[PDB]
Amino acid sequence: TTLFKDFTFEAAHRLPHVPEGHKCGRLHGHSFMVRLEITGEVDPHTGWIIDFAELKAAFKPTYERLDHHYLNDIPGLENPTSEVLAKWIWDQVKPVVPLLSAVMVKETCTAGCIYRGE
Amino acid sequence: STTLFKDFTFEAAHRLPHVPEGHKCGRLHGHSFMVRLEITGEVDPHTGWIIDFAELKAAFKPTYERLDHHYLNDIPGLENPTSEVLAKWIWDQVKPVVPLLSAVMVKETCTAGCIYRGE
Amino acid sequence: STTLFKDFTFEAAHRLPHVPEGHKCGRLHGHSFMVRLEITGEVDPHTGWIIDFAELKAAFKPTYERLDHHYLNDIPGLENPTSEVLAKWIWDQVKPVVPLLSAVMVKETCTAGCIYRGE
Amino acid sequence: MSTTLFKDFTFEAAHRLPHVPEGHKCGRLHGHSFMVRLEITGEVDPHTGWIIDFAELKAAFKPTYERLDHHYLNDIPGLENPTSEVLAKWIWDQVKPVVPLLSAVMVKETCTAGCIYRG
Amino acid sequence: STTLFKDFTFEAAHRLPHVPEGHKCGRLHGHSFMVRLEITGEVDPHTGWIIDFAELKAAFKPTYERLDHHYLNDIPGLENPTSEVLAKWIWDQVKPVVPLLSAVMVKETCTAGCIYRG
Amino acid sequence: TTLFKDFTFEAAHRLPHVPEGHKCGRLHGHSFMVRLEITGEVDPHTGWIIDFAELKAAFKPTYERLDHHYLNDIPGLENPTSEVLAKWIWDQVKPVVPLLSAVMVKETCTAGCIYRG
Ligand SMILES: [Zn+2]
Ligand SMILES: [Zn+2]
Ligand SMILES: [Zn+2]
Ligand SMILES: [Zn+2]
Ligand SMILES: [Zn+2]
Ligand SMILES: [Zn+2]
Repeated sequence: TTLFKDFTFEAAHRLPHVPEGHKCGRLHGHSFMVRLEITGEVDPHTGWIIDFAELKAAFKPTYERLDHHYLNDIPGLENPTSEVLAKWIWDQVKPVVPLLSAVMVKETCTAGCIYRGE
Repeated sequence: STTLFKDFTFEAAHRLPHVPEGHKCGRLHGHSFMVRLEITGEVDPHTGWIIDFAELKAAFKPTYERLDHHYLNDIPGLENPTSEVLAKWIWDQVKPVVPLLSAVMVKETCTAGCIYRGE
Repeated sequence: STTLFKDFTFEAAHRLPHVPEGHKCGRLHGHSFMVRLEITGEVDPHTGWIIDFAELKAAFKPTYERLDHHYLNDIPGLENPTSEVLAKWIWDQVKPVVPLLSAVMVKETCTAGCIYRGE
Repeated sequence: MSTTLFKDFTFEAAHRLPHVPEGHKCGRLHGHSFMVRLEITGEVDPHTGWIIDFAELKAAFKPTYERLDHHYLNDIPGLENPTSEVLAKWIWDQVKPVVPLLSAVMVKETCTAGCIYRG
Repeated sequence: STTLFKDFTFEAAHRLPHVPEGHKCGRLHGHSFMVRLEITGEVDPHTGWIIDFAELKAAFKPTYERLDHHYLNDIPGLENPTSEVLAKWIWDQVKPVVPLLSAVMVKETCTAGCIYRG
Repeated sequence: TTLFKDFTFEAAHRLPHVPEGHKCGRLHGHSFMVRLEITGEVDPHTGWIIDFAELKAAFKPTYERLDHHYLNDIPGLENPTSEVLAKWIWDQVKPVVPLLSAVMVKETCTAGCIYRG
């Protein structure tokens, strides 16, 4: 059994290692989506792995740093690609949500990335 | 491998009986639930599919109609109708009539869900 | 003219008391209700908006909390909690605090809803 | 008239709001996947069966689209206060001269928040 | 006023016969069409609605079944099956059976549609 | 680490081997969605597995054959089910994008197929 919860955040970023003309090298932004996936045993009394409210509360500090912010200013996100961001979120969240099994980030509606700790 | 999926939505009430005193989910409420039935297997050389979606619909229909426009807590097995219990419950009803079923996902909201895989 | 809109979703149970005896909507059930609040007015040349989304949210919050994770039929005025009655009821609750309110949309499902404009 | 055609475009951009109080999160540098709906109202041509060709709407909007997409809005003349409202009006002022039948511009900063400008 | 609406999707093929040679829309293709029917009228104080969605569905069903899993150009009146032509045709089929019909919207794609008010 | 990109195309098709009168046997169409998934090592400098634009560029010829077309006329798609289409897309794209790890095709909003080689 796997549980997941989606969050949207509104942020700016730019990619520093792309060619001079490359549109993503310009200052821009996205309505980012991030899905946190957790895997574990469901408790027979509560009937869940954990409460969505506790997941929200555990993610909030990391969420607050991402939302309505410029990502490049955050340590670790100097090259804030989808891939880099997905792993960065794992690194922030995994220590406080041990059951975390994947982080998906969507940069746009049609484009995204899934990281699992590999 | 090849996997096929079909999504269904149903409109239902429920309440969580085993949450702390104030918890909002402990009150009588409801959701537009989404369920995805995932099936895995060999695709037939002639039909070009694993199963006919109409077979899947027909097999799921009795379970679907018990869930849709209903109060889930009245259904035996769903006395604690969390997304996790519900996904397993749907698996337990559907697996016997859809042997190739490989997962059941339920979403209570647009942003929150559960996947169950028979383990 | 310029119109601003903001969507909220709430998770609630309801049942319709005045449908024929077998009607599925007469059963206790629920929805992920979406409400859109429309605001029509002059754009302030300093702020560059008609109203801050954050202020609209703050103004709506009390009404939102009465609806979300609740059973609608127990709320005074929502004894017949159709989309149309709900849209008017929301208007009546919100208009005093949001005088520029120009419409309330309520969607019960992804494919079904109504719009009230104050008449 | 009777018939209104519309076409949606999405662009990825940064902005910040200069005239919000110090704390306000929209005053910080951020961004959105902006959506813009262009609405055209006019007589449907008996021969083509349309009001306008979407290809011509694309080409007429392209120069304005390219200025918005993957850009920082505040650097664009006229968008020093790049609210939804200001943006929708600004788009209207750029596009209306090249698309005379333009009847409305909608911009959504998020999937739940936007506005409509009608001239 | 109060306006009610209901959305349906149908899966159909079409092609546009009066576009220049080579135009992609002149080729045989298809869409997941979406049609919204809007109804405007007084809310009945007993039912608390303008009409039952079931009455609307049943009124539209015959037209829906002509459109769904069909090739539109073979339908009389849809020889030039643009969004605009299709919306008006639907209106012309449905208005006699749904007198309170106030608008028909058709979307060919997620990003493109039209609204007809006869 | 897995990267994905979605594309939509507007196409007609019909299923030739379904029973008499079956709706899917009639000429019809869909707004098809296709998701290309690629799995691989992220480069330490670029910070990606590949540029979305190279993937877009690699799929374009195949995309061009699918979009605003009748699928049955394309060799390999004479029985254009979701399952057949997903495998066909994989066979076109895999040789050009060797890190490709899955292809999902959604025929409708609520129905689709995932193929993994
Ligand atoms: Zn970007
Ligand atoms: Zn619930
Ligand atoms: Zn209901
Ligand atoms: Zn903003
Ligand atoms: Zn078309
Ligand atoms: Zn089909």
